[PDB]
Amino acid sequence: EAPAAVVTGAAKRIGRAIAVKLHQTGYRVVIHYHNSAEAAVSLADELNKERSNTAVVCQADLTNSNVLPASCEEIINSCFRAFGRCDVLVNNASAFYPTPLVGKTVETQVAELIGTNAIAPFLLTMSFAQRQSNLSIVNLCDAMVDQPCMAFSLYNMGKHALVGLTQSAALELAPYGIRVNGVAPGVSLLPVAMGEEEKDKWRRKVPLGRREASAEQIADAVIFLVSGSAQYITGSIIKVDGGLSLVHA
Amino acid sequence: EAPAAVVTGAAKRIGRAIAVKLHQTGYRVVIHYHNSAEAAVSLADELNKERSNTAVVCQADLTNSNVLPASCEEIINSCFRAFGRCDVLVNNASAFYPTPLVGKTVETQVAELIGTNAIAPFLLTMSFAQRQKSNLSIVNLCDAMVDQPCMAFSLYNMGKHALVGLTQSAALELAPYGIRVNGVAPGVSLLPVAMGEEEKDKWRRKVPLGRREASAEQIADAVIFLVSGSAQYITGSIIKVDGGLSLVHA
Amino acid sequence: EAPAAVVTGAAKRIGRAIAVKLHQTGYRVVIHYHNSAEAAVSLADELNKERSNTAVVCQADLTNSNVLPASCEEIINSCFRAFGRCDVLVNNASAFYPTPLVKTVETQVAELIGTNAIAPFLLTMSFAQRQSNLSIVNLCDAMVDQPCMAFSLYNMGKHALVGLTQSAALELAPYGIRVNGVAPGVSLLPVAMGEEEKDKWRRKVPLGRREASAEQIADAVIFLVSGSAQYITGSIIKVDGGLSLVHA
Amino acid sequence: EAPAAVVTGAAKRIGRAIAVKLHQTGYRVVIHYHNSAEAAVSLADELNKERSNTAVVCQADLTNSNVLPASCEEIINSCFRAFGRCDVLVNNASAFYPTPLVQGKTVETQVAELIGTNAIAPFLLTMSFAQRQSNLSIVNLCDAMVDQPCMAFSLYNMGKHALVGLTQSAALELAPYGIRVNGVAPGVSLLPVAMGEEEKDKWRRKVPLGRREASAEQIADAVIFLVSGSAQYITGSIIKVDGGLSLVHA
Ligand SMILES: NC(=O)C1=CN([C@@H]2O[C@H](COP(=O)(O)OP(=O)(O)OC[C@H]3O[C@@H](n4cnc5c(N)ncnc54)[C@H](OP(=O)(O)O)[C@@H]3O)[C@@H](O)[C@H]2O)C=CC1
Ligand SMILES: NC(=O)C1=CN([C@@H]2O[C@H](COP(=O)(O)OP(=O)(O)OC[C@H]3O[C@@H](n4cnc5c(N)ncnc54)[C@H](OP(=O)(O)O)[C@@H]3O)[C@@H](O)[C@H]2O)C=CC1
Ligand SMILES: NC(=O)C1=CN([C@@H]2O[C@H](COP(=O)(O)OP(=O)(O)OC[C@H]3O[C@@H](n4cnc5c(N)ncnc54)[C@H](OP(=O)(O)O)[C@@H]3O)[C@@H](O)[C@H]2O)C=CC1
Ligand SMILES: NC(=O)C1=CN([C@@H]2O[C@H](COP(=O)(O)OP(=O)(O)OC[C@H]3O[C@@H](n4cnc5c(N)ncnc54)[C@H](OP(=O)(O)O)[C@@H]3O)[C@@H](O)[C@H]2O)C=CC1
Ligand SMILES: COc1ccc2c(c1)N1C(=NC(N)=NC1(C)C)N2
Ligand SMILES: COc1ccc2c(c1)N1C(=NC(N)=NC1(C)C)N2
Ligand SMILES: COc1ccc2c(c1)N1C(=NC(N)=NC1(C)C)N2
Repeated sequence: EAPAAVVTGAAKRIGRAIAVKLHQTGYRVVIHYHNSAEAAVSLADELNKERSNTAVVCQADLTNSNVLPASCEEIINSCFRAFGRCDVLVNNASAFYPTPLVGKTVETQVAELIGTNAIAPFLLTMSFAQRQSNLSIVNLCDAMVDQPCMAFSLYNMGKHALVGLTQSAALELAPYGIRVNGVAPGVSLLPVAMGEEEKDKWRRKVPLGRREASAEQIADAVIFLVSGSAQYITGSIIKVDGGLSLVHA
Repeated sequence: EAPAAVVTGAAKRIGRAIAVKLHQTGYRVVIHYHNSAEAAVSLADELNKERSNTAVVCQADLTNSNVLPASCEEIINSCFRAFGRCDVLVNNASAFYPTPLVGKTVETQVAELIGTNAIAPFLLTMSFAQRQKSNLSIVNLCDAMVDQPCMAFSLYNMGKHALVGLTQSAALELAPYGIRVNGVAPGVSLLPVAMGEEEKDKWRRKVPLGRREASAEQIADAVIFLVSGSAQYITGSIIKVDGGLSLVHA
Repeated sequence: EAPAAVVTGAAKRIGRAIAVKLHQTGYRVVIHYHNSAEAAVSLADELNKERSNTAVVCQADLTNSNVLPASCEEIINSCFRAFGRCDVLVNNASAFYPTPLVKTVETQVAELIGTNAIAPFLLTMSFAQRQSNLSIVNLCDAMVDQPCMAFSLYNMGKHALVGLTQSAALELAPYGIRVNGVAPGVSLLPVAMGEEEKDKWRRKVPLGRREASAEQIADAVIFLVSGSAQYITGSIIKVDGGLSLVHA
Repeated sequence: EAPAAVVTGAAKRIGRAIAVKLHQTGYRVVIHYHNSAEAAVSLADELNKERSNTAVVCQADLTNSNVLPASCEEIINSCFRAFGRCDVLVNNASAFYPTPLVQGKTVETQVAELIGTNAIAPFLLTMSFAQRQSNLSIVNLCDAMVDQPCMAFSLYNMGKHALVGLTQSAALELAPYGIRVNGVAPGVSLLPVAMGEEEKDKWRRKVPLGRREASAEQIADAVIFLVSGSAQYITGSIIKVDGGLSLVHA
């Protein structure tokens, strides 16, 4: 049988490109989504049209709460229900917005930003490992976490925690043959709600080509990490940032 | 008048040594505690014998919940109510125990390890900065071994990495207000008193510099430096106080 | 027609695996050697038999000296001469031995800083000067921050190479030249070291209690040079099976 | 008696500030210099006038060459000759200039000066200080911006990265001897004498904490901390003193 992968937040943008690319490599895919039901189901349709019965969707809020462990278990369970196995987990879903230190409550900001970026990854990792060829997890990190955006403390804390998870799970799961690695974009597909001038400000900072990464360029590093060419790599985070993190103020 | 500092988890061990050294330096202190009321009050009584009206206690759970923000606001408020100002915040309180990937529920483990080590620090930092109305700083107790973690301590390790991110993010964001934000990262310091000496020795033997753990006071010394006038240009820095432990390969 | 790569210290071990894998991916290659002529020629023969006139050999000492500049120019030149282009430079060659704080010291600097850092820097200069998917790959070390006792100079050289990786990535990005690193933990162990000492290292590795093969190291090199890494520069990929995550 | 320190490149700027602060703390000092003979002697004159027979000068080129080991040995010997002991080594001297990759001095000279002053001389001086052997320590002057370097400064960047490696490797290997090895990493401190005010202000405006460069004294304060008994458990640590500069994205 073909191996199977879960990609969180896979209806759009980078998560979609990862799902597409995994599928093109031979994987059956679980397309996790939160709000993007139309685009989720649309992507599965496209993949299934190419090879029947190779894509399912699975809906879940990855906000932190007392029921997040059950939702994460359910995402993994979905892969086993549809495909009888789960070889690859891609932790891609992410909330991203400012939380200044000085209309959501602070408790909601914490639950969303830390839940999606860190807690849900951890719980999905636990469920993935409990339910267990070439098994591996890839976490979508952030190349700029040590030169953060102003007023993004909770997002930055989340992505730092995700680095911690990447290392800790790599150490602990290596005895089970499960590798755990990260891919750290710099600027890739820029937000929908961002203006053109602000987009171009960011592009101009990238040494390699003065432009953002394509979604596909990020996916390429994910593909490498899950491949048979990365069988001795665990606990590594690959920056895919065109040099951006090298540039001083 | 005299500056004031809040120290979380200050009843015992490292937090205690930090509160004492701040007080000896001339600070009035809030001693935050969770369970150790008797130790907290004993310390407050000792410090107040040294100088009257210079130390208060403040009880709070720092586990993540819907009431954590209000708790953190109250902790900061307690310093203002007692001393009329809050110059220094030391994020010291920390939960620490294994959370294997493969008798608390997992959601409890999350709330306690991420709440104490990361979220409560964030919410304390927010309340600290919001309430500012000379030499303001925050010091976060980090962990020098976070890139070489103990097996099965993922949630602990996640919380302490998050604390690094908070240190950096808040240093950048609070710099325009003149508030510095730094960390101190112990390697092996005070081990649990009930841990067998033969187990304590396994750790001590790994430390290059003197084959011994840091005392609480040695950790406090770095905190004192960071809050001092000798560190007025330092922000976003994390000082390892680890006797070279983090340099030793497997 | 086909792209061309220089690999330093390519006659044996990791550099040979890198050369072969590059060849099999369809590069023409320059096999650089210092002492290992026989091995270099043997490799070139094996490759040429596969695809005619696609591998050449190049001698140079990479010890630092007043002639290192010219040596490095020569290595790059020989690629332009054999193949009319030079698409990839792999800085693999390297010296390794203890230099206790408590060979003259200056020979040790020239070997340990020269081969590990200064020659990569001079080769990088000649590579860029003489300029598609152009990239440079430097062989770093995953254990730089938890170093072996009494290996100061070696560790200095490998830290310098990290610095070169970053600095050259920034400076050459304008020319579309990518600059990246691959950092082995324990791979092929030194021929010299005890078999008992070897197993002591194997046992520390989380992923499989074993060293990386040379080919696993090359696999990462191949990724970085490929079209699949066209946005990657200034990145160092550890290939260490988790070794650097293990505490004392 | 009083302890003694060697400070390299101590005639002016940050190195003088370190030698001055060490002297005020009660150290005897060797003022190493290369070209700045007048300024070095002037400083030793000031310090001797404060306390007689507490300061000497010592000339040496720290460019790499076959005699650099002897020059480094002689620097350390000068301290023992003058004061009968050597307790602290501060590796401060540094060459700094562009070395573009795509393109005065021959490249071989650039390598000698930039790698020699920033890394090889620190290594040889460390070797001599340890071999020649309380509170012994070495403090290396590093650079907070080594991971976000200036364009066209490969060789300088290489040398400062090697100096981090030295700090770590030496801390590990010398810990059994009770010698601590740490670093201080400025971001922008005293700007070059040659830089125009306009360009200086461009750098100043990037610093979060105050939009100004560090004073030489602020850099010295962190050095003083690392050598002090307040840092007795610290080895292998590099303290950034950069007002948050390294946290600022492009
Ligand atoms: N794009 C870039 O430049 C950079 C991206 N990255 C990282 O790469 C990854 C992919 O980036 P990108 O595609 O831009 O990400 P997006 O910002 O587009 O978010 C990805 C998906 O996350 C899902 N998500 C958000 N909140 C929740 C929630 N509460 N519960 C469940 N799912 C949720 C959304 O699902 P739905 O739409 O179904 O609601 C969304 O489509 C992320 O981890 C990001 O942090 C890092 C650095 C730079
Ligand atoms: N000791 C060491 O070797 C090392 C320590 N560190 C860090 O240094 C700091 C101090 O270390 P140490 O003194 O050993 O810490 P402890 O493990 O002794 O914990 C300090 C205090 O944290 C408080 N705390 C625990 N859980 C909670 C909670 N849910 N709510 C509120 N407070 C809570 C406790 O207060 P109470 O007693 O009142 O309940 C406790 O006394 C910590 O941040 C730790 O992670 C880092 C690396 C190593
Ligand atoms: N193997 C491992 O476990 C690890 C490897 N690495 C790095 O990986 C790379 C490859 O490692 P490995 O294959 O073990 O390396 P080796 O130690 O086998 O050296 C590789 C080649 O370097 C060449 N070389 C040595 N000194 C000189 C010199 N003065 N002038 C010119 N060439 C010279 C030699 O070529 P010749 O034979 O022609 O004389 C030699 O075959 C190195 O950069 C190394 O530091 C890093 C960490 C661990
Ligand atoms: N100032 C800043 O903004 C920053 C400084 N730093 C580091 O802090 C330290 C102090 O900086 P700063 O005071 O500006 O340093 P300077 O640039 O002023 O140089 C210090 C001394 O280095 C000596 N020196 C230079 N070349 C040689 C050589 N070949 N042999 C021997 N000595 C030599 C010179 O001594 P002489 O005059 O006697 O010839 C000079 O006075 C340095 O290590 C530097 O790299 C790091 C980042 C920023
Ligand atoms: C300012 O450019 C960035 C910079 C960093 C980014 C980022 C965008 N993203 C990040 N995560 C998520 N989830 N979405 C977006 C908003 C696209 N990280
Ligand atoms: C195994 O020795 C360590 C190693 C790391 C430690 C640690 C103890 N501690 C940590 N945090 C907290 N809160 N308490 C204790 C148990 C003292 N980190
Ligand atoms: C441009 O600001 C910097 C930034 C980094 C600097 C630096 C100056 N210096 C450095 N080293 C030496 N030796 N002198 C000077 C030129 C003052 N590092």
